[PDB]
Amino acid sequence: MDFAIGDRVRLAAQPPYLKSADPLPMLRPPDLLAVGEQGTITGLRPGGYWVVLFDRGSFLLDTQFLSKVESGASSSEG
Repeated sequence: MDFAIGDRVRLAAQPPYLKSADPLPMLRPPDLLAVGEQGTITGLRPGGYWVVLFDRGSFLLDTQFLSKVESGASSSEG
């Protein structure tokens, strides 16, 4: 390993509604990630949510797709 997570977050088709309800204040800012794809995920294990830490910083998200590999193959390269 290296990042210690076993689950890396990345892009995978624009998110439907990202936010699950009303967690973080980031619902739809004038400048979202759109570049912070590659990131680390450390959710569920501790509680039952999902956290993606990328260049941009770190925001809440769901197992959907955007910023959360999971699918094991959700990308189109550069």
